[PDB]
Amino acid sequence: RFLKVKNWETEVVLTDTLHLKSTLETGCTEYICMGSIMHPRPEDVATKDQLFPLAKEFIDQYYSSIKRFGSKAHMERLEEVNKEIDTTSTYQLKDTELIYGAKHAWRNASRCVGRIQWSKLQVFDARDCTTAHGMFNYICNHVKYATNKGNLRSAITIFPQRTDGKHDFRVWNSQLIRYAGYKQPDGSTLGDPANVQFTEICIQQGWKPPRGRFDVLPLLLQANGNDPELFQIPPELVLEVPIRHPKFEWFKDLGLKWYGLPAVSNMLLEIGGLEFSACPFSGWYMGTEIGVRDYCDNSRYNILEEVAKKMNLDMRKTSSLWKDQALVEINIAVLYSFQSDKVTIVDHHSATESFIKHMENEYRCRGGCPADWVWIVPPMSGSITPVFHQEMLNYRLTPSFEYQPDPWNTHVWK
Amino acid sequence: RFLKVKNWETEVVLTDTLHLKSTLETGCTEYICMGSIMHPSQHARRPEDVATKDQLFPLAKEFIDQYYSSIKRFGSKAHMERLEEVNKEIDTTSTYQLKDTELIYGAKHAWRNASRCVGRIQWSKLQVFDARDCTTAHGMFNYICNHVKYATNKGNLRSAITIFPQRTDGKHDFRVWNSQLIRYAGYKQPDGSTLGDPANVQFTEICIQQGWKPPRGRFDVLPLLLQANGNDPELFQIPPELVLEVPIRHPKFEWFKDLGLKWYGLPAVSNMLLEIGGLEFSACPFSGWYMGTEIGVRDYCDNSRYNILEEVAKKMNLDMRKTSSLWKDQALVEINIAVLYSFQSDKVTIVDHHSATESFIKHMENEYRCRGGCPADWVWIVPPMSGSITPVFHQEMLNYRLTPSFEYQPDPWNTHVWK
Ligand code: HEM
Ligand code: HEM
Ligand SMILES: Cc1cc(N)nc(COc2cc(CCN3CCCCC3)cc(F)c2F)c1
Ligand SMILES: Cc1cc(N)nc(COc2cc(CCN3CCCCC3)cc(F)c2F)c1
Ligand SMILES: C[C@H](O)[C@H](O)[C@H]1CNc2nc(N)[nH]c(=O)c2N1
Ligand SMILES: C[C@H](O)[C@H](O)[C@H]1CNc2nc(N)[nH]c(=O)c2N1
Ligand SMILES: [Zn+2]
Repeated sequence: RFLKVKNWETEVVLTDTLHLKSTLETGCTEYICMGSIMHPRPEDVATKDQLFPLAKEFIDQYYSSIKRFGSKAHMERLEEVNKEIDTTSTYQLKDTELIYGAKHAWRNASRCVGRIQWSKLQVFDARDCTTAHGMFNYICNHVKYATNKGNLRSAITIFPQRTDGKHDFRVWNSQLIRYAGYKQPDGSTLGDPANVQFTEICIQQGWKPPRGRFDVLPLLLQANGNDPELFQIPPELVLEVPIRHPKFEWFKDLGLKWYGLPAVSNMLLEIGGLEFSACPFSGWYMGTEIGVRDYCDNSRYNILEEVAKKMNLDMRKTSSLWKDQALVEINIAVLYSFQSDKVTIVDHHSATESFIKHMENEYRCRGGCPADWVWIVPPMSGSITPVFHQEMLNYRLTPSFEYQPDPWNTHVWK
Repeated sequence: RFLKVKNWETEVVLTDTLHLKSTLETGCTEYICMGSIMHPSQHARRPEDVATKDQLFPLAKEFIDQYYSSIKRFGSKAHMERLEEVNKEIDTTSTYQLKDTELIYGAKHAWRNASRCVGRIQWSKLQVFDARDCTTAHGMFNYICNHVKYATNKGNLRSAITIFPQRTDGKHDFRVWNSQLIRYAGYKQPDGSTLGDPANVQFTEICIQQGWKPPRGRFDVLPLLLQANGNDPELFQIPPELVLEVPIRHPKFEWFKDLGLKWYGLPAVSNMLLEIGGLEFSACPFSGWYMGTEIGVRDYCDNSRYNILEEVAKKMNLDMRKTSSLWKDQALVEINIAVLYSFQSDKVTIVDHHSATESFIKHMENEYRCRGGCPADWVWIVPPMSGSITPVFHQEMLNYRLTPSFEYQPDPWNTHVWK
């Protein structure tokens, strides 16, 4: 009936009652914890009888949020949803419900350290969209609004929900802005090695690649289950930041840059049992996402050895900590570069601090805050951020952002 | 059914069947995960005090069965007699006694099963000091000193455990009251601040309240507070020649040595409970050698520990106005370089987090290859700095609770009735 979490740095103890409202699996069992597993069918669309309680729980939740639970408006809405689920095997969210649902899917996203901002989310209703060109128009507008000349604003564009599973809208891109990766005959990789497969798909589909190190990939948009189509985002809408270092003159000669807008486009938004297979959302970067993961993962841009060399570090023994030392300067560079170009960014320290403040506030007013310590802790300097010392309960509330199969793994080509 | 773990850096998938042998709850359910909770579960294997026969024997049968299975017996004459020997023993003493071999097996396998330990690749290479004949705090001291001396081994550290007599009724517990054998005092200053190690302030007070004369410095090795057969604990001063200490200097910053910092060489956990076939060894100090990040990240930089980042940052001439300068991160690296360089130049065994995590991946491979799995706690295995540039960050881990094991136990001062 109650669970406690303790910060071992401050001794503060919070009491989680919200986890009683979770209803879906974590992957853990009573005797094995799967807390570090990253991911614990198209005929799988909810039956009528499956949708009824899921819609009821979400509509109940929504009217409780606006302090209208039990109200005549609550009861009629509840009756109105059941009518559509009966007549049409599905139902349609009102705009208020869509906005509440999208905001609460972010709020419920246990892996996201940025949720102190959840209620500040621009929701673009794109459920009238019917074609890939239309999705392109919507996404360009998303990108322009969110980028806001460097003063980033978080935003989500919601395309039509799933119907039979055979007419899904999908952004085939995993993020809206990503650099291409190209494998060379000699086995080396040009660009972002994470996107080699997606770059091949685009190339095959008709895209003519510049074959450079920072080619923004084209959108690959699927509307209504049709074949996906290519669109080049207009380059004046892709805000980019050249990476220089405040102290090392040579750093700019690495020729590094990154894009300013992090925009996840491969995830599924589930509101009231409705599934929105195409719902790109964006915010602004934490420095480590670029500085530690994008640049320093061995499977990614892999510049640690490049950087440590320019730093004249001893790289024969790990215990010199050359990797660690070089990782810090890259992450300084990334933050300095964004900040100098007045492009919104947040360092892992400010971000984790904000999240602790946000978590404590969510325990006060909501009864808890599901959190994935494996994801919340930044990928460098973990214990010197306050979330490291923070105990966290992980559970799945709905509305939620979910993962879904890659479109090419399931699409049936026309 | 049969669970898979993947390593996202290498795409290696391992298949875990060992988890089927798990005994105790993790704290998790299908609906809530507790993987970041430090003490998620109070599920023990036996009740409060001295157990009935139906409580202790099935645990004993299980461990004996496991140990005789381990050595290609099971059902052999020795195994069946051992079952009867243990049964009669519980019948007549409400407990039983481990053979020396079963004791060594159990201590090694508790370390092998320690889901939070990144250093388990050495698990089978553990020196077990049977001290089950001990009877007094003076005895406990003798044993602990021999442990420290053997384990320290003039810098070439060696893994050891020293196993004092098991719990009987709960009144006559043996306990090392120190959480680790070698820790620095912590002193509550008049002006609100803290000198020394702030984590140890309370234990330091117990020691002073027990008659210890504090030198009142920043690196005052604490005395031992040893409790034998439930009696009042007794202070003992570890002879300093036995406490190997490394002065921290830096290979480039010559000003670093002037920070006046040192650490001890021997990490030696002395407050855990070793659990084997229902038997509880409330005093089982175990030691190995440090991962550098334990001293330089956690012991030195945690806000409620030595907290030397501002000092080292200031000396480095760092923008400390905002977080985005990453001044903490820069100092943190230099500090851990200093720790590693000092231990290596004094030829005191130490491992860096790159080497240690690389080894643990190798250990995982081995364990899945021959044991069908390896329980690991990602939250504890991933080092506290530079997580993602180490192999374990990218390695899915299954956590489950295997016996024999080390367990946490209450701090004896919360429980002990003085006399
Ligand atoms: C506004 C600033 C934001 C910041 C600084 C931020 C920060 C982060 C970071 C660092 C991660 C881990 C990313 C990774 O390691 O791949 C993450 C994950 C995530 N964020 Fe946020 N985020 C922000 C906004 C948002 C928004 C606007 C949404 C949705 C409306 C959102 C939903 C999520 C989700 C669902 C995840 C988990 C992804 C997964 O499960 O794989 N975030 N965030
Ligand atoms: C030989 C070198 C060893 C290394 C490098 C090593 C490394 C580590 C580290 C870094 C931790 C986490 C430390 C912390 O943040 O508190 C840990 C935990 C642990 N280790 Fe090992 N260890 C070693 C030896 C041993 C031995 C010999 C044993 C038992 C005989 C052992 C049993 C454990 C246990 C039970 C934990 C969990 C502690 C807790 O829950 O608080 N380790 N180890
Ligand atoms: C809204 C939002 C804000 C933020 N600050 N961050 C995110 C997550 O953003 C990205 C994450 C990645 C890598 C995704 N990662 C790959 C390995 C497997 C796990 C997922 C690439 C990108 F382009 C991203 F924008 C989302
Ligand atoms: C055998 C062994 C080897 C090794 N390499 N490391 C360890 C861990 O030993 C220590 C651990 C701590 C901190 C314990 N921690 C405090 C915060 C709350 C959680 C528990 C302090 C020390 F002095 C230690 F020696 C043990
Ligand atoms: C909240 C969290 O469980 C706590 O701070 C943990 C995190 N991981 C850890 N990992 C190790 N190795 N040692 C620790 O003390 C901790 N502390
Ligand atoms: C296996 C492990 O869960 C995996 O490497 C996780 C660890 N934590 C992470 N945390 C974040 N923020 N992003 C990630 O991609 C990962 N990867
Ligand atoms: Zn779990």
